[PDB]
Amino acid sequence: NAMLYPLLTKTRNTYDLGGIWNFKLGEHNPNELLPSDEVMVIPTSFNDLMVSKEKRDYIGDFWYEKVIEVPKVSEDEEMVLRFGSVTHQAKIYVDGVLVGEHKGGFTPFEVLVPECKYNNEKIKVSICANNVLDYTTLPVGNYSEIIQEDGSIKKKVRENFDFFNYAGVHRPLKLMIRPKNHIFDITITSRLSDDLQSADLHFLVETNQKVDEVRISVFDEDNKLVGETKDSRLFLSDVHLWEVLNAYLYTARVEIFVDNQLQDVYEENFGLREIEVTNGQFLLNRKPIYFKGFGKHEDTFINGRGLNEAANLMDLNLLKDMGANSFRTSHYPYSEEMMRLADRMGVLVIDEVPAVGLFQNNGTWNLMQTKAAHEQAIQELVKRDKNHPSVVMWVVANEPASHEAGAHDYFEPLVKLYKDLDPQKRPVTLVNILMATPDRDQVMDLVDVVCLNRYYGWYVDHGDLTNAEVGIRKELLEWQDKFPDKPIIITEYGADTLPGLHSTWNIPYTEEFQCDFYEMSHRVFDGIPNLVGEQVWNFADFETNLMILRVQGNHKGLFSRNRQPKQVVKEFKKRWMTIPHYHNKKN
Amino acid sequence: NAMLYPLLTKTRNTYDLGGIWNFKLGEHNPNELLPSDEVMVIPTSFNDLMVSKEKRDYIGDFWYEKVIEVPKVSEDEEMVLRFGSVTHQAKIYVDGVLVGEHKGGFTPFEVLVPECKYNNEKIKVSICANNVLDYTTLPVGNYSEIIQEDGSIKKKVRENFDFFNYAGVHRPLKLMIRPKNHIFDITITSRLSDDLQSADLHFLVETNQKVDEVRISVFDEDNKLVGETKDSRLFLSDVHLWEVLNAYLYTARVEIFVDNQLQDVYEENFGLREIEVTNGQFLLNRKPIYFKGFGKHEDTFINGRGLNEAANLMDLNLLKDMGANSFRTSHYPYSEEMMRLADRMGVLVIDEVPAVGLFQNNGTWNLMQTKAAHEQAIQELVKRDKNHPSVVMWVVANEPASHEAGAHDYFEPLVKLYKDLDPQKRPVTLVNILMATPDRDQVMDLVDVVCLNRYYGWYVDHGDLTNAEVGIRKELLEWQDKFPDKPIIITEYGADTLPGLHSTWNIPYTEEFQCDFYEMSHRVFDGIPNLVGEQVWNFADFETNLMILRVQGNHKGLFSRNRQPKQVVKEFKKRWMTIPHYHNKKN
Ligand SMILES: [Mg+2]
Ligand SMILES: [Mg+2]
Ligand SMILES: [Mg+2]
Ligand SMILES: [Mg+2]
Repeated sequence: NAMLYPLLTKTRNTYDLGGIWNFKLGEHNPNELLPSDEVMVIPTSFNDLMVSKEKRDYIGDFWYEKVIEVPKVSEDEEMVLRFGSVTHQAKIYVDGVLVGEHKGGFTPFEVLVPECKYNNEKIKVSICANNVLDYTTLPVGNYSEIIQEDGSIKKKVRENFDFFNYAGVHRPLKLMIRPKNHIFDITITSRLSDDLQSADLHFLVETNQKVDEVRISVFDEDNKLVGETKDSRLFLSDVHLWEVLNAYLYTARVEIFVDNQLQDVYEENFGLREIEVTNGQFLLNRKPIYFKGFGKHEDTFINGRGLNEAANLMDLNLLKDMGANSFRTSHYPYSEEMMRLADRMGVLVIDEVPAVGLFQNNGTWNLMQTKAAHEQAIQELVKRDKNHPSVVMWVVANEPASHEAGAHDYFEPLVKLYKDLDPQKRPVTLVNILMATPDRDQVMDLVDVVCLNRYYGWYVDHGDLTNAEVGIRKELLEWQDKFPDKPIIITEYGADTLPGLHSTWNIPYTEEFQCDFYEMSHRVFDGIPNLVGEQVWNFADFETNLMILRVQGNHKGLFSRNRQPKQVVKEFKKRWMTIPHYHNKKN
Repeated sequence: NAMLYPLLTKTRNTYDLGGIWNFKLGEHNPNELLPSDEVMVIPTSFNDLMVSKEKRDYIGDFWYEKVIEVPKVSEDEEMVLRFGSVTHQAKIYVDGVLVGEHKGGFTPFEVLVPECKYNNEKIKVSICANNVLDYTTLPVGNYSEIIQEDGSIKKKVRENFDFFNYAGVHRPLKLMIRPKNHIFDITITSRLSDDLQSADLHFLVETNQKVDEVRISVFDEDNKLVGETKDSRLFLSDVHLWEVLNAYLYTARVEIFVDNQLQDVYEENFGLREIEVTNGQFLLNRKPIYFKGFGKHEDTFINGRGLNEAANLMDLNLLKDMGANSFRTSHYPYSEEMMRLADRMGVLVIDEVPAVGLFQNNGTWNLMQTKAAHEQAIQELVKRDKNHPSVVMWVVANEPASHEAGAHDYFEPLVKLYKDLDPQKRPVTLVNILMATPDRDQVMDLVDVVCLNRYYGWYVDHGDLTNAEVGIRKELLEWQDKFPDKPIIITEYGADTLPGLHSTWNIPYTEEFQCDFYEMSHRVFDGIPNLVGEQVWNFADFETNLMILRVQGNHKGLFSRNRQPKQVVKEFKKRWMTIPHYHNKKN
């Protein structure tokens, strides 16, 4: 119900509630006043702000509480609390009274403030956040409890994924004043003409009550009116297409009227671009695209998984400079701010739900109770991002046990849910793990694009690039042979590389070996006609939990965690600026 | 044989053949002249001198060759080539003729030059070294051959041990002119008086032919005569004991006479000190000793496993400064130069054969064909090092599969061999692996001292010092209970630590965690009465092969490979200078 990005309009007052909140790790009664003994920032992960390991490793309920002054609310208006996200679970309280809940730490949700408080001077907002992950949540965790022999139970979450379980309120919290009779949702679809000069637009505006008129004004990038409609349909000539690294955005100003007066107004951006997957190719605007980019992470020093718009722009500027053109929201939906940035900069985005960890240590599909959370995640993501021209593909899961029995039955309705909910019917994919090699895999028949995470030379044939090349070329041909019409994209491939580590003997973990690894990989990729994309793992080093294979987090980044480059960055820029975005390898 | 250290005496002309030799990786006919296209230094490992990975990873025969001018050799003299070691196997050639052979890369051997060449102007010495390791060699390797489909055989050695397979001529090669009738061995033993003020010296001088008189002169550290005998036995008064970090060495000048004229002369050093293991204690000069020190490696940059006397003295000076008192020759006998240095500096040495890798990647003892090499290793080591007062204990194996069936039958005669060969009958031990818990192990009953390699907090309970502390304390108490009168020494304990890695959250691989790991370890150790020693792994970072657990070699060193300290070095110096060398924890 809150998939529309929060705006300041003539009918919508949007206030930011970010800043210092009273904080507590542990139990709390929302009817009681949380003291200011401990405080916390919104938005940010709380973890790296804790000095001790004990508090940084906390699992369970943790509270945010602050008294907010009530703004003027008219009779025909309603006041809601719009969360960008709360990680992972949340129960929201107003004056000690439960007013909303949400499960899933990477999707936005709104909560209605009771009308009986609109004339009060202040309201106390309490946020009960929860970072527990188990077999019912996305992402998947291994939950356990141990008795401290002190009388209390201590919770632990052994992650089923390769990234640190950062938690907290990671995205902006807004106090929204909006009309009771308001615009609920906007869907924008287009059919491009045969000459790509015209477009048949369709605006599906959802309301909660009914209005006499639904007016839509369309403006270009010069803020010039180019179209008007009251019947949810509009034809437009002299269109400017949204292009890769050359974006063009229109704005649809939607106005609803009752008795000839404005009830609510909203502005939704959109881009004109065509997507089609056919004949082992990914077509953008009817031209073959070669994906060049990164698997990423919402990860930065200090803030952790918290929003940092400066980081987004810095990352995307580096992406553009290297000659790259895309990235994947691994392994969870990123902030709306990032998606809007990608729209504005013309960066292709592979959108992904938090479906990572669907893998036992078998009998995975008798153990995974994630169906409910998986369906909601797909519902929320599509509803939130369906209008983004940057979003070009959906991901049902990252490295699930797609070789075990019951896998095909699990994913078929989920792939279908993507196809049913997305009005653009964009391609959906499943990110494949090495254990699910062509013969054993039983799910890749459901998707439109084959996405592979392969580490020949790092995990398999470690430090053995000679035999790694034989292995990767062998399997890529197997995939291409099993699905002759499906395009292939490498979504993950890389090697842990610590800055400063050097050698003349192609030694793993050194900067030179990272260069050698990618050079070999690309030699193989360029020989596969159906391979239409390469996305490295990762853009930058990121935090993980404690595992012997992890040398203080993950170091497969091309850049360090401070966005400083490694040796391999210079090499990628040469390759990526040589290969055009529109690149046909069928010739 | 070649047990005696090469000396320059009036009867023995010893020349060093170190320098630049003509070199070749591959096949060679010793009847032919090796060109100077490739050269190599003696002594050093050849590996890190190769720029390419291909030549560095070479396995098989590799040749050293040089034309050497023959010096004056009289009628009663012979000329031999004395190799400190050749790693791992060697065939020696003089003018293309096979003249000597040795197996085992860490023990000395001599080879006779044919008498028919003593009046030649020059001789051509060819060394056919070989670095192949398998199930018949010490250390144990996993050998395999793969055809490159070019018609050639590519050999590969997969090491069964955690250190790089450095190879070459690592130790000085001497050209020795000695009398045909010479002293080939000298054994020095002593019985200390009850007041430790006197000593009964016994000498066993071995010659290859008959001699009329064996005269032995003993000189103190002031080079003053304190005794002389023709009966190979001598009583000494006002003796000065060899002490920990306070060494006193006597010199035995041994002269053999034939027909009233000097036949040969040699000088052998020795120290007066007593060793006894009893009641869960290690007694040196009848006082309880607490071992503080390191497991080491013959490893430096550039030289690899090659001898560096400067490195030996630098390391031993650091050892002394930190308050340490001992080290272990893991996992192979070190250079004679190191042993003699330890004698001079009063450093305790745990002497060790290359019996590492006796563990199948169960049924280890149905696959290990190492019996012959193991017997030779023990024979060579004892014969070479028995006169060193620094040597206080022998190691029969490092981390073998001592929990599997057949282990006891394998080690029982090998432990016996140490006792039979060593005239001092020093304690022998077995370095135990973590898989062989007190219940599973079936070999520790044979040894005098229990040596344990434990990594609670690193390998088991990784980054969980809380649960690690419980685990290590639990097992240590089990060992103490199973063997109530056997002393316990921790011979390996540490955590990989890369210089520059930092955190406030006790993160593995950081310098802080290394401190935390050792702090926890010591808290446990101090509560175990039978634990009489702690030797960390490792003294310094060292090179290993390629595998995902190795971040460019092993980083468990207290010092970096360049001998620069890590954060923990300061903490160890505090502890080791508080705990005396003579420290009784029975009280
Ligand atoms: Mg910020
Ligand atoms: Mg690969
Ligand atoms: Mg331990
Ligand atoms: Mg103590």
